[PDB]
Amino acid sequence: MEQEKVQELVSQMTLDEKIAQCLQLSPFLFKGTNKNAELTGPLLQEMKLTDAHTENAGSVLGSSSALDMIGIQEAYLKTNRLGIPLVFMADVIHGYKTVFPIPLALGCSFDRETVRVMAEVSALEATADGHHVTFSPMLDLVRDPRWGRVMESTGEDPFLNSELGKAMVDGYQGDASKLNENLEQMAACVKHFAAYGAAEAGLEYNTVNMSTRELYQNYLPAYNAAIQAGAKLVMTAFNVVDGIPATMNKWLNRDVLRGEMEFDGVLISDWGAVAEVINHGTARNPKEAAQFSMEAGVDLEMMTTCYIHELKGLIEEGKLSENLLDEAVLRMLNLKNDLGLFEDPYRGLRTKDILTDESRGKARAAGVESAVLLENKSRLLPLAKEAKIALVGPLATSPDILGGWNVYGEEKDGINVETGLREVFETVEVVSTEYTELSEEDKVAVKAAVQNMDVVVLALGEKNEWGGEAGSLATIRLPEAQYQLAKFVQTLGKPVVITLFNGRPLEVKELAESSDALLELWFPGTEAGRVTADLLSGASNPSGKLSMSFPQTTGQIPVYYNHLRTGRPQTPENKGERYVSHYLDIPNEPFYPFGYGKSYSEFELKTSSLPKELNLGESLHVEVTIKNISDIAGKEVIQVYLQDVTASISRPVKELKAFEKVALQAGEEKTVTFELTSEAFSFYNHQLEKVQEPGLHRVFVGTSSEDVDVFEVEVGGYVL
Amino acid sequence: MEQEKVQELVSQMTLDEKIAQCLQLSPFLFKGTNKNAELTGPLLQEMKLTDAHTENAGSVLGSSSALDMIGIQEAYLKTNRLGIPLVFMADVIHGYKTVFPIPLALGCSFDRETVRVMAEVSALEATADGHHVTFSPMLDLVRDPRWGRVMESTGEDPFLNSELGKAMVDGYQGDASKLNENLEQMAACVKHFAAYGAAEAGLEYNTVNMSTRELYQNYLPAYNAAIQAGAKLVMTAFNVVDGIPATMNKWLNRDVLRGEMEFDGVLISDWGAVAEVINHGTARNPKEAAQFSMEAGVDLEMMTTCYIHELKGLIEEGKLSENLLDEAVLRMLNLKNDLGLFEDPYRGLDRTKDILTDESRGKARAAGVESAVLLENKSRLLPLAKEAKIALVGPLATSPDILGGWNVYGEEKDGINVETGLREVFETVEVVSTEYTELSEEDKVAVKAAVQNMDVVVLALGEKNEWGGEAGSLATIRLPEAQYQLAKFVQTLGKPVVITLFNGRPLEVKELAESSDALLELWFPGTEAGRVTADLLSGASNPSGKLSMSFPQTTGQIPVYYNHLRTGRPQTPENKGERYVSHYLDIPNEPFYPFGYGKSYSEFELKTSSLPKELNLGESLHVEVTIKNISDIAGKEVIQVYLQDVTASISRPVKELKAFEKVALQAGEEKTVTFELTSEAFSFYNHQLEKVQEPGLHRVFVGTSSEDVDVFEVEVGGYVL
Ligand SMILES: OC[C@H]1O[C@@H](O)[C@H](O)[C@@H](O)[C@@H]1O
Ligand SMILES: OC[C@H]1O[C@@H](O)[C@H](O)[C@@H](O)[C@@H]1O
Ligand SMILES: OC[C@H]1O[C@@H](O)[C@H](O)[C@@H](O)[C@@H]1O
Ligand SMILES: [Mg+2]
Ligand SMILES: [Mg+2]
Repeated sequence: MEQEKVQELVSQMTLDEKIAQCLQLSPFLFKGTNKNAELTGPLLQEMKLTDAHTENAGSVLGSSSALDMIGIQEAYLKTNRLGIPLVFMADVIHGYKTVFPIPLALGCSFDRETVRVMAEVSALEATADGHHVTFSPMLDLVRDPRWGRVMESTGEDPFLNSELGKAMVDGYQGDASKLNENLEQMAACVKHFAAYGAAEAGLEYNTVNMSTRELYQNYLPAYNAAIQAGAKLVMTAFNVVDGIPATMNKWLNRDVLRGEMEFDGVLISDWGAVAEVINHGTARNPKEAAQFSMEAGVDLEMMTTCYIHELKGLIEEGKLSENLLDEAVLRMLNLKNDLGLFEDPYRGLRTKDILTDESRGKARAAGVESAVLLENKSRLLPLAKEAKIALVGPLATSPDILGGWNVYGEEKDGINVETGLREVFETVEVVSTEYTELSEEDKVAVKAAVQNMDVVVLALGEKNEWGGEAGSLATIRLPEAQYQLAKFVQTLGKPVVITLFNGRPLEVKELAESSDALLELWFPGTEAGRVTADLLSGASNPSGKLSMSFPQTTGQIPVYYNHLRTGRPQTPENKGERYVSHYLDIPNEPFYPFGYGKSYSEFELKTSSLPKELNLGESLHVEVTIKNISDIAGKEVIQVYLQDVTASISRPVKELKAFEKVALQAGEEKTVTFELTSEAFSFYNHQLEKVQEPGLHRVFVGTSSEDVDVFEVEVGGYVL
Repeated sequence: MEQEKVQELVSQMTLDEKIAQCLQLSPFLFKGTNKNAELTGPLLQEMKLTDAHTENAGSVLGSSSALDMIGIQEAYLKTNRLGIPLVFMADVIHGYKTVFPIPLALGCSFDRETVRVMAEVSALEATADGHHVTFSPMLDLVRDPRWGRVMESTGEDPFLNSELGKAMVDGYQGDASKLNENLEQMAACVKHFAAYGAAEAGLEYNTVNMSTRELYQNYLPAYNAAIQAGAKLVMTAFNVVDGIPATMNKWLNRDVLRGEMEFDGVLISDWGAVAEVINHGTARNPKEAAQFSMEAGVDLEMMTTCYIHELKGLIEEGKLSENLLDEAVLRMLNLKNDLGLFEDPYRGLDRTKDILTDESRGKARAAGVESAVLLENKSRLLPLAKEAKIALVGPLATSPDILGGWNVYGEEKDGINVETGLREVFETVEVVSTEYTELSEEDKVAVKAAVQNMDVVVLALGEKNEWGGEAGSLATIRLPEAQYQLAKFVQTLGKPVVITLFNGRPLEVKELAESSDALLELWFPGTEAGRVTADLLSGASNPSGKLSMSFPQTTGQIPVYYNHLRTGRPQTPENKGERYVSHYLDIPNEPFYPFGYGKSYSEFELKTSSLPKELNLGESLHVEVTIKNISDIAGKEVIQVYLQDVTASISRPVKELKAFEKVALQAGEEKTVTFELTSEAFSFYNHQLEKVQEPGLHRVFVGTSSEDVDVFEVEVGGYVL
């Protein structure tokens, strides 16, 4: 419908209707719900909610199905005074029913299109089940793998996360101006604003602190790219940002989000994050929490009642302008409009779209794009279809391969490693073991299965509940039984491939040392076993690269490729000296660096002549010719980094600024060109200006952060 | 001499002498030294230095003795156009020749007098050997025990570090206006400005980053307290502060240090820190390093030559005002003047008499017994009867490496090891010494034999000092693994076990506490370690130290500290076991041992007098504490008072230490102490960098650690005093 009819709706709304429009609730607090009606009475009492509240609530979160939504919406509209329909939101994080690889794994794809297709298939399926908005992408920069939520990020690089973030928004929303028409597309909600992934010591919900310059330089960019790409909503974060809970942080949400980033959509609190400003000790009670959160431009409170119980009194007492509320309601109604709910409150409600063969194939291709081959000694992999396999370990038969933040996908639809492998390989013998134990009986069985076979596939992993939200690990290791199992299997004299399943970087040196190959599958989602089989057999050729550094040990954290030089860099020419930046007990380098990944193919790259000089404001075009010098078809991820050698601020040794995954047949050669605009050469200075300084830059072209050729360019002269 | 002549001296110096005055060199680069003269020619040449340079250099660091100094100063004065003497600086960090406990152990003393005595003794001995300045106190807040340099700090509390830092300055300098009169006193140099201990991942020299509010709230106070207490010098830090190396950080050094902190003394670069801004990538060459460093107000370049090879060109070309140079030189000459070096360039110099005396040694012992921390003592194993038969086993049994890191002048041959220490007090001791990093089958047979005979094991475990200090970073804060196996083995021998731990950082000690009956943390006590150990074990001294740094559950809990924020989902005893709260799946949130924790052989009872329920803004809270030793044994308790601001415009720490006093109490004896928490103690830096006091609720915690406390509420409001 048209904007004046919206604007009118705000004017026609009572104060209480407006307040309640600023409330989001779980599906089973509404009448009409097809599930959990036995939780409804106790919780409605606990939250002190009325029919008046629930009949005028803005939004539902976490409906279980199309029937739940239809049911809640049909009933809500029966008794809603103005017929303002409900907006329905869900966690569609890396798939709805067809589960794709976890987002950290998607990061390792280095493949924008894989990311977009994931998001599109997710939207197609979720819209089919009645949801209007997904709480995705998660755009928190992560340098600390203790934190469970690293599984949700695409890793430690702001540029990669910004690029994959846009791919996700594009995937979920298509053309955002047509969301009222493209009812297979849905609204994306960027989270968590801001800097949540810098949680101190990897401890969930823990303190975050960085200078404002680092916030802008490294922590803000991906949120901003997703916003500029059209993301419809933003969610606040649980953490303090410079002492102040993001949720009630006026500078962050008014000056930065709405001011500088020009975001004019709905800001939704994370779960109870409004009431929780009370725990953080920046509000004395719900009245202050509501006041401060509303001043900050938080439009929709998720599952708490500070607003519904306090906004009226604050407005009536003059402590809070009713203009702020009206602005909030307006943003709510606009989102409903943009979604086309005023014409179809059921947004086209499609079962035939859910869990298709086509989608499953796509999730599988996503899996094979995302896995990272870390070791492959003496060409153990790929295996011949007739290698006799002993498949052992806790991930041999576990159905837990879909990953964390899988709210809707079902393990019964998933394909386990045993099933995947039996499809491909004639002889497979399987000994399954527990996640956290290694019994004598186990060892006897393993020995018996390995004696018979020619290769061990040693499938190790985390349970997914050891990560995700409030899944913090102080020590980033598998249970010790898994390392002992790898130590044991290794003594059996047969070649060993470790298929690792997990949601975070782990200490994997003892795994790499005890095996001939190491394949990092993360959690591939619904087609895990097949993803695994194809890669093992060579039907697919591994092509993923690490989007997050694998530390030598827990105590190296944080370690990350784009680091400062320090005043005493360890060089190769001073290594061994005492007074340089180093540790007594481990290398400075991570066990595996950012951008690292092996292939069954072999490539060579060639960078065309670059200019020696460039003007300020001018783009650097980088041309790369790549050839597959092997007999095997494969993909390579070309990466381009830049360093600013000297600057008014100490600048990272390398920053990723472009990348492209290139598919190549045997013998085949392609050419790609990259534009590094002058923005790539820019940075925030001590005064928070985005600036470009004349001076020397190094450009690195290669296939990891360490496998690169270096070139120099002098920037100066005039500005374009 | 008169300010007026100092002034004149500046007008009378050439440009080249003015520049050289801002250079600091090792002794063996000067004519007249009596050690290492064979390094002089190669190094003078590598640094491109000339007679003109060295003959006019401002300063020496690291002279080896009184004779070194006298030789060098004699030669320099003979050839120096205007007779401007050298100022001689050294690292006198926790003692000169009488080695005292490492500063982290001194922090555990929670004892201001102990710290001042340490410094006074240090100053006595060092002035005796010709040194004018000490590069001490080290006032870097630490939360990361991976970092080697935690040994040099007094811990994770800004208030403790501020208090003790003042005590150090007082001890070294006494009356800072009389340093030209009191020649057994010396100039202190606060370091490292600023925030160097926050190095990322405990990696040496590594990136530091925090919001400016946190800089002010937690990282700056101790530097400021020492400066306000009259520290004569300040040294820059190696790290970036908000992206910019501290040494060329104009805001940090001109605006904060000289502006807000009113510091008008000599600002000395850390070692090579001026040239190293080039490595940090904020200066293209020595010319830029020198310019940016002089703009930032660095007066004295330690052992690099940017200023020396570049200041002239910068000044000549108009890139840099000569007035800055004049200002730097004036501060250099003022310091020399304050040290009385224009009247007496040899600063009172035969004083061997004063070095390593018996009285000083007792002082260091007392410091050691003040600083050790008793962590476990199950069923009163300690103190031991003098007739107890002791199996003394481990790498610290006989190691002479007990003086600690940052001991540049102390000699292990004067130190007392644990064996010698114990043989003085206990009649029966059998000793099985083992290596730091190994445990052989042969060792185990030998340990088994010694333990079967004796009544108790004194299992002495520890770090080499080289595993800490500068560029001694450990990713994993653990002893070598052989030592944990030795503890584990020894526990199976059926006899009671005390572990005497010697180290320079918090370590993972849960396996040590679990494998023994008592655990005594000695850190590195210094020259008298053996005796410090014996007196505490035997009960001639009663342990009384408290932890000034949290001991983590495991390496990956780092950073963990008592003065932490609540978060939005604090783990409470009511929500325990719930999934969605701030917690780890694999460890507790609490450190294994918390700040302010320490056991005693005595036992104490505290009661806080009634506190007002309400307070005006600007008003002090007087806190009166009656403490009673209720046991038969004489001892000290450390009373501790913390404050929390329950609600504020910034999320505030759940607790902050605001006062403390160590109280000596004879058996049965009772005392009353009172503390004033001024309104500054209720104040904090707000998002706009204002120090503010906000009306509202506080909690006051009175007790004997950060966790053993009674809690009281006070409402602040109304009007302002
Ligand atoms: O599921 C609702 C929301 O729950 C919160 O606890 C998480 O922080 C969000 O990422 C999530 O979207
Ligand atoms: O030195 C760089 C600095 O610039 C100053 O102008 C600001 O106050 C600081 O907060 C920032 O860290
Ligand atoms: O000895 C001169 C100086 O050496 C530097 O490496 C240290 O950082 C200082 O703390 C010390 O004072
Ligand atoms: Mg530059
Ligand atoms: Mg308050």
